[PDB]
Amino acid sequence: EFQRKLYKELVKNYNPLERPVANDSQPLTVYFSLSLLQIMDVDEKNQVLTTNIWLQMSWTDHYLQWNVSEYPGVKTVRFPDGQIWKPDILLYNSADERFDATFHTNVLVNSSGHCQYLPPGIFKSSCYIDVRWFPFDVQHCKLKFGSWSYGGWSLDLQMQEADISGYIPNGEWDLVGIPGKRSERFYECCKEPYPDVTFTVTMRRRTLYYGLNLLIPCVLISALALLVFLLPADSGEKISLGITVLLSLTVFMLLVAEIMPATSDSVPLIAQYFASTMIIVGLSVVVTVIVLQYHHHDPDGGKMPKWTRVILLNWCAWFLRMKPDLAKILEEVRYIANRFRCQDESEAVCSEWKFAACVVDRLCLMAFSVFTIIC
Amino acid sequence: EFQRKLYKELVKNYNPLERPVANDSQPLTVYFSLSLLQIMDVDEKNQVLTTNIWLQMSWTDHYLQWNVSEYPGVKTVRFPDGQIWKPDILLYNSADERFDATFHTNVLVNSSGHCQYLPPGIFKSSCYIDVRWFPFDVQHCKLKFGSWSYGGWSLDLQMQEADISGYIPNGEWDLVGIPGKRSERFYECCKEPYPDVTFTVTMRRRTLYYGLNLLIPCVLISALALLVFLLPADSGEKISLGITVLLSLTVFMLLVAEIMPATSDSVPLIAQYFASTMIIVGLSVVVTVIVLQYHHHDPDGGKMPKWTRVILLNWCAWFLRMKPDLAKILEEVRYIANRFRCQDESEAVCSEWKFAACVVDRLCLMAFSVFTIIC
Amino acid sequence: EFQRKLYKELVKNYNPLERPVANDSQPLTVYFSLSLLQIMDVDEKNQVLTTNIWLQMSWTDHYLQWNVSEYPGVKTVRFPDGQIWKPDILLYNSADERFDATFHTNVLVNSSGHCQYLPPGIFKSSCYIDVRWFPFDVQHCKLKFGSWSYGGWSLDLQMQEADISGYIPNGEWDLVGIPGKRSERFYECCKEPYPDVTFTVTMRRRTLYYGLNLLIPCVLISALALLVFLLPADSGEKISLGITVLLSLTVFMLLVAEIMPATSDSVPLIAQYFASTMIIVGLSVVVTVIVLQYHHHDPDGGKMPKWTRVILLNWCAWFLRMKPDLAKILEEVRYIANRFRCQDESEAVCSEWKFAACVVDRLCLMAFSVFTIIC
Amino acid sequence: EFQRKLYKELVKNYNPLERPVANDSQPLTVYFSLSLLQIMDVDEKNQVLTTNIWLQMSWTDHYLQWNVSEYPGVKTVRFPDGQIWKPDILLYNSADERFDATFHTNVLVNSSGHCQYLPPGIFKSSCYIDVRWFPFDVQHCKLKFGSWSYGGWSLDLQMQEADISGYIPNGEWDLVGIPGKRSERFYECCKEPYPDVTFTVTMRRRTLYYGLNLLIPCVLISALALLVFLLPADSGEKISLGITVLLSLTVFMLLVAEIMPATSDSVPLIAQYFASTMIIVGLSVVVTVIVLQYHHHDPDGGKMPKWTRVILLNWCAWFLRMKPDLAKILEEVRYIANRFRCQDESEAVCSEWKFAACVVDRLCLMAFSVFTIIC
Amino acid sequence: EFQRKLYKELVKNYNPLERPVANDSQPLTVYFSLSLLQIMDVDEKNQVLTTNIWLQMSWTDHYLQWNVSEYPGVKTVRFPDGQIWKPDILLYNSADERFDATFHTNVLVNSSGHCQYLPPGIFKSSCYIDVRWFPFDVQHCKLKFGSWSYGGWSLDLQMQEADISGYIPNGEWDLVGIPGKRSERFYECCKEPYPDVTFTVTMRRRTLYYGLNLLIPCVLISALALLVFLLPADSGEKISLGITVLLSLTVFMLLVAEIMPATSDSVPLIAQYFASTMIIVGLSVVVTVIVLQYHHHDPDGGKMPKWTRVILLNWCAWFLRMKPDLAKILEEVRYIANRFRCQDESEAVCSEWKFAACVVDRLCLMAFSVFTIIC
Ligand SMILES: CCCCCCCC/C=C\CCCCCCCC(=O)O[C@@H](COC(=O)CCCCCCCCCCCCCCC)COP(=O)([O-])OCC[N+](C)(C)C
Ligand SMILES: CCCCCCCC/C=C\CCCCCCCC(=O)O[C@@H](COC(=O)CCCCCCCCCCCCCCC)COP(=O)([O-])OCC[N+](C)(C)C
Ligand SMILES: CCCCCCCC/C=C\CCCCCCCC(=O)O[C@@H](COC(=O)CCCCCCCCCCCCCCC)COP(=O)([O-])OCC[N+](C)(C)C
Ligand SMILES: Clc1ccc([C@H]2C[C@@H]3CC[C@H]2N3)cn1
Repeated sequence: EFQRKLYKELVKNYNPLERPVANDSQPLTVYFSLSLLQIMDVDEKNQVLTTNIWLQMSWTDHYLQWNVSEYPGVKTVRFPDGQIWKPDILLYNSADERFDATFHTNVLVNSSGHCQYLPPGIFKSSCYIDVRWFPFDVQHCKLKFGSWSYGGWSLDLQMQEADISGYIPNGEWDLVGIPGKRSERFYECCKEPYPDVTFTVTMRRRTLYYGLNLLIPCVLISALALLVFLLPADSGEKISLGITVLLSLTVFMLLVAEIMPATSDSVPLIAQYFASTMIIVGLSVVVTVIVLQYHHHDPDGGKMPKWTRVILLNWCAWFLRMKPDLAKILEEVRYIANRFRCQDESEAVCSEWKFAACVVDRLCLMAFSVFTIIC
Repeated sequence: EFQRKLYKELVKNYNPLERPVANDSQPLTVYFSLSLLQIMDVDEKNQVLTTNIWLQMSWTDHYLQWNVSEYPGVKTVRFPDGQIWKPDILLYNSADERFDATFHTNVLVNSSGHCQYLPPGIFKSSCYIDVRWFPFDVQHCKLKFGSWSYGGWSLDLQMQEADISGYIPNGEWDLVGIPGKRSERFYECCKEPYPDVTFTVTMRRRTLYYGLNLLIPCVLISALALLVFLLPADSGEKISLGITVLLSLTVFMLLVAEIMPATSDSVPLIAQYFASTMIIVGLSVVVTVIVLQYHHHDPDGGKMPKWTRVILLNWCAWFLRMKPDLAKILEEVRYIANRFRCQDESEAVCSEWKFAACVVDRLCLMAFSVFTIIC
Repeated sequence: EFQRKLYKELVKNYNPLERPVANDSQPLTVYFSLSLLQIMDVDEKNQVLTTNIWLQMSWTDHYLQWNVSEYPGVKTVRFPDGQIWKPDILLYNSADERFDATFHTNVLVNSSGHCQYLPPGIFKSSCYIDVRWFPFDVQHCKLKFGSWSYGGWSLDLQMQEADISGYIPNGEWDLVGIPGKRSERFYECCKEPYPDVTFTVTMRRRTLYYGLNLLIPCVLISALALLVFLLPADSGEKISLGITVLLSLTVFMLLVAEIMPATSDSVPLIAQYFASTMIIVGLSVVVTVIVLQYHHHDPDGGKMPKWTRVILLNWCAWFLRMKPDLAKILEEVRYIANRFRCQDESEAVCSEWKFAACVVDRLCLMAFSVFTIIC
Repeated sequence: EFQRKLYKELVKNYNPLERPVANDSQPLTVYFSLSLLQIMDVDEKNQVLTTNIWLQMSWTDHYLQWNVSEYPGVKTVRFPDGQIWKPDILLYNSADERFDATFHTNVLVNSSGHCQYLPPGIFKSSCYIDVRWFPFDVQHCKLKFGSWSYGGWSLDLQMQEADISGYIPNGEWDLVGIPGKRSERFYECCKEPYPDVTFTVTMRRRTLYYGLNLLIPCVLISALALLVFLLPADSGEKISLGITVLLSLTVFMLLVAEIMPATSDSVPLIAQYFASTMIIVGLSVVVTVIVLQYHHHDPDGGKMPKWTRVILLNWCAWFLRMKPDLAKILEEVRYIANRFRCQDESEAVCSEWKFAACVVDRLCLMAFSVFTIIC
Repeated sequence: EFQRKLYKELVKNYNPLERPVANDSQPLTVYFSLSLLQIMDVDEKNQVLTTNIWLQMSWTDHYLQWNVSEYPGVKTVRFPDGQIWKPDILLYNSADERFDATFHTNVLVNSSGHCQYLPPGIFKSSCYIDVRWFPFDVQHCKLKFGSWSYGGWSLDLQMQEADISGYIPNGEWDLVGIPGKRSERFYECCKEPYPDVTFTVTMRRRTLYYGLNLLIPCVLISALALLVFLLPADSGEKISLGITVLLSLTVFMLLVAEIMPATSDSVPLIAQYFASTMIIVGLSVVVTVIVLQYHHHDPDGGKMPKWTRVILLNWCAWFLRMKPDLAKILEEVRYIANRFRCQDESEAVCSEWKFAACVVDRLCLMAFSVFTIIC
């Protein structure tokens, strides 16, 4: 009875076009805040933050006022989109194909004219995502809100601290905080300044999954590439091991090409580890080729340079703690004996080249080890 | 004739803004339930439950009442969106880009004013999906509904048991149950409390497909990695087998990277099996390198430590139940004979190193076997 | 002139809320059919059938009647959405995020009041897709239509045979038929029953592409895995061949993981062939390891069990149709001669182990062959 | 002043429901054409053509006429959706989830009543895409337009040649032409016939990218598979080369599985080349196994069939232009000498088997070469 | 008070259909510019530029004028969509499924009637993307705006320089500039010309990420393929190395198939490097097969052509700075001695073929090196 009467009286001559101030020369104060409910998604490749947010807007409407003695029990009223003046506050840096993602709900007005408006929405905002320090990276995503067509002379936007009481923690992003800052800006469009409120959502990535999926595979690849230096050359498998470890690395590069977020803005420090490991694997293949040249050296070819015969077989080697008819028959047997004694000599020469390969092989083992550590 | 007359009389002075109570100071009771029809999708990566649901809302409208003797045959009427007051009940934890997924249908009103409203819809809700015990995991997805702008003083939400009579079983998720609980909450926005009804959909994953696609490949990989310990060293293929099994493991890691749902919140126990198998494969490659060092040992290098000559060739070995001119011609032949007798000695020394490799090879076979069992 | 006059007269006092019957106590008959134009997509993973359909609804409207002598030439009229009463017939088992996919068109009404309404639309419906017999699988997808808010007492839904004259054959699904069945159901919501019409679209998959992309690769993999039993052991490549065939199998498992539709409801019989082939490949690798143990057996180790010396070298082998100073010099030469005669003996022992490997190798060839056939 | 007056006079009693003809018994002529601006996408897998098109509709409206002496300067007027009668022309074979993709713009009307209406839109149409001759394939995609609810007695659709002056060439599809044909069809719905205009867009694929990404890899794979026949058997790598070439082929099959469009309707002739190359690779692996059996033949096993000793070592070989105490000491030395003379004989027998392998190896080289050519 | 009065007076007799000019014969000038805020995405495969833009339109409305002495404090007013005449300026080359992506906001009008309208929007435009010089490629994407239904006689479009003060730099595309050009075009539709304003957005790709992900892998592949020429032939692994490097190349071709943008219009010069590297790898495999034929040559087969014995062993080799009873016993020993002396001769012949392989091996090393440089 009284709710009906009030609803009929309130709209008499009301104009949703009119900014509802008593004095036209004065600006209308609008308090703007928001409630952060959940960080739905952080799109690194598209540079888009998705959030579930309840916007909070409050203003006084001069015309929507009533004495609650003449309408007993009617302490508030509600108006849908289009029947009440509302601030046209938009998210400036929206990434939504519709640009305005707010779901339009009721404005709640009490008897002194105070208008409350809390539209929810899944908001997409354009956020510059810096993955230089990925996975230990902190992102500052700005949410810039402001009246689109009401400037500072007409709509005095004011900020209130963002609400996080209802926040639901994300399983990948730790909410550091959501500070806000009201600014008064000028635009080439207009001589009048347009205030805005910007909420910076500071997020801290929880790195566990990434440290478990991206870093241990590099240690296992590097380790399996460094086992080539322990594999004997007689096996005939050093190249198989090293080249197959590199093929596995390439497959893991496909995986990394998917798991790791790339935005092309910088060079994630983490990727200097992927590079260190690809270079250690390729250089262990190059050094396995050098060791194989040493091991398979031709005994009838060149002679081992005295230079290397002392650099490796002596110095490095020590540092590694490594160590008539009767006469006709005589000529026939002597040939055989000397043939034997000559292949034996060639086998000894071969044994030094085979030994040098072992020494070079272990030196590379230790050298490659320390290099991994520092990197 | 009477349907027309009733439809004309009912809207006379009706106001869809008015909460349709007789006494304004009193709250309006709204019974809220839902019918679960189908669980369409459980998005683990986006943390979104998709369901086909029929919402059920019922209230009494004081103005929509008629005597069915003055309108014979007209026992009910129907009103579309915008011509009747309706509760503004939303899904709070919506993940829909539109936020309100309900398809708006007719409100059915009978002659005493009872309003029934069963809007259908494909509802997306944000659900925390815990895959710690995947594939034997149970998910509790909350559906929180409540009036957006009507608080507890105006709209007394009441719950009724959810309907599952029409449910269609999912081929991947067993519906344990959908209990509900009405709560009365406070929000920083407002001093008035806002009741809500929350339906918790408890689902139990049917693990067959996952146990068939993800677990047997790990047993086949582990088994093929443990066949390296039975492959003879003379073959010259132990490294080829082990390293290729690891390459196949990496490809299977791509597959697992797709089939398995990862949400980065925890560490699926199942993944401790993927880790156990990758470690068994890498350690069988390391132990194959050690066996190859033993087998390919240089007979003219070091001597087999008595320590190991007893630890392996004796103890482990037993535990495994393993086992003038004429004189010038004489000198020539003696050299040849002694050369033979010296290579033979070196061949025997080599045979112990080749034997030790076999013993170490089988010990690793049994050791690796028991390790798999416990893990 | 007459079209204008008729359009003005027809809407005078018309109410799109009124079910357009003359007697209010009687139900309104609505004939419902559809024209199937094209089966756009069969989503096995999401369990969604997409179709292009023209719905067909016909009823009589008591008020939309005119004498075509007073409006010469005006034999029909057309009304858009919102200006005429229309049945609210929805697809119950919709999978569309909007839930109602019908494109709203004109209702065509002739002079006796007969209303025709053929809205087109791209309809998504939830269909249980059973791939047990994939690719020779037949799917029965239900399309359940019914009035949402008009029960059997108000709207007497009646069915007419579906139209397929305009159907455009799909390149992957053969339309067996689209039978319909009108049912009268009860729901927990309501004591009144709600009739519905359900069209079951029966589809038969055209299996060519699948038989060409999924089955021949398994025959080629199995064949290349069985060529290991013909490869000699001296080559030193049996393991390379078998393990690389298994790696190729894993890559083909990625392909199958994409081409093959999996819905987790059952276990496609076809997949018992994928399992048979993976098991034949892994068991040919295990049997190649056994053959290699036989071939590389140590002549100074154990002795070939008489048991196997008769089981293989005799029985299986036959079944396969397989087959002073002078004296000092004497001692020196005798040693050499006996050394030769002793390695020769050891070479013969080795030749039986090498022979046994060949016999086991071919037995496995034939055994593995018959196993493939039956599977 | 005059524009305002005309706009007020024109809508007086206007009815957007009225087909705007002077005589009601007569049909209204509507000229229909379109401007093709760009072929946006040809979806082979979903069988959907996407185009940017400007529809062109023209008709005369009897009521929208004015004398341009009483409204000086006002030579045309414009009306938005809903304030003027418009033809309800739809794309019958739409693949758009909304079914009507036209963006609704102004109708331009001049002083004699001629209505022009050029709505733009991104149109999705269902097109049967035949990839039998891919990449040299020509597609005929139909665009069927017609009035949905106005039959031939009410709306006389007429065609005009499609406009391509503004067309922007596609980088993948050459526009052969867009002929049109007006048809008068009957439907089971209705006894009245419904005319339609169908524009067939004929496209010719520009095959460069496909010939560069899909065909050369098959020539390189086939060539690398045929280098196995030139690799010596002593290398011990023929199987490694052939089986790894097949593994690379499988990876390339993944690539082809993505680049190549498959619609399951036919069997792209191009794919007979993919099959020819997979079969040449598998058969070169089979023939490498046969060559290896020849090369590794056991000298103490069977004897080379005279049959093959003449077929290969002679005929094919020629066609390829290929080619007391003292006595005790005597017995000891004679044994050694005869042992030598016996292994030598066995080495010669081995050399024929090794020679035969070379002859078979080259015959397969030439045979496989000619086979590639014809295929 | 005055805002209300003005809003009531301004709409009295206003007609949003009327182009708001004082003289009807004259055209209305509309200034059109835009503010570029962010280049959201450059879709090379779909040929679509996505941008966040604020359109800027300004015109004078003759009717929306008031004296600001009779409405003190009211210096501007605002009108939403549908209550004021607005230019119907569309993006001609839109790629949006809705075709008009502009979010409709208020028109701001001051007291002399000047209308300002700055609708924001996420605009999709069809842009021809030329990747011939990728990654050092510059794209010119046109944005063609114009009145759809107002020709040059009614709406005199005029251009103003685009605004970039608010631009936010993209992490992948450097904004060179956004020049504009107003054109007056004719269309087959209409005899009247339709002016348009086209803004060409010139972008310069920042190539770092691409040079790091696509080019270094080709240098590492080419280098690992050229290490086969340093690997000794005795290792028995040249083919394993080369063929596995090619397999890794194929995997990298999958990666390139994803990272690299292909539009099929041209042939990216960069891809001539991918071709150079695939050809160097395949030709090093072919030359490794030739070297293996040389190394494994049969000493009892043909003789080394004098031609090659001088071309390689001399010329190239030098350029590379590379280098009774008693008598019966005599016959027995002589045989053995001569057998030895004959295998030795055959070993020397083999050593020249093994030497020639080394010379050919290094020549190919240097030849392949210079070829890489030039390419
Ligand atoms: C730490 C190593 C370098 C690392 C950095 C990479 C640098 C380049 C890589 C490897 C370089 C390795 C050194 C060269 C090989 C040694 C050959 C030699 O000693 O003599 C040979 C010279 O043969 C040549 O011409 C060698 C120089 C050509 C190298 C070209 C690089 C190709 C690999 C690219 C791979 C890039 C790496 C991939 C990265 C992921 C022959 O001579 P000799 O017969 O031995 O001499 C005795 C003869 N005498 C008795 C008659 C006197
Ligand atoms: C052109 C070839 C066929 C091509 C078409 C494919 C057909 C099938 C493929 C290959 C067949 C190749 C011919 C058989 C091998 C020769 C063996 C032989 O000669 O004798 C052996 C017989 O051993 C057998 O039992 C051979 C028959 C079994 C073949 C089963 C096919 C498995 C491979 C599936 C791969 C499928 C292909 C993959 C396609 C991508 C043993 O006898 P022997 O000791 O040599 O004889 C002398 C002994 N004597 C002195 C006591 C008398
Ligand atoms: C620079 C090389 C070419 C490069 C371009 C590619 C061209 C083609 C590739 C390679 C060609 C390499 C040359 C041929 C091999 C040498 C054989 C030879 O000398 O004699 C053999 C002839 O055997 C033949 O029939 C050889 C010709 C067939 C080649 C077919 C190409 C297959 C590979 C496709 C791969 C494509 C490449 C892949 C590209 C990524 C046998 O004769 P001989 O016993 O040695 O002679 C002495 C006997 N005598 C004593 C009785 C007199
Ligand atoms: Cl007002 C109203 C809405 C929906 C219904 C339900 C009864 C049948 C089954 C679902 C729906 N149609 C009943 N009444």
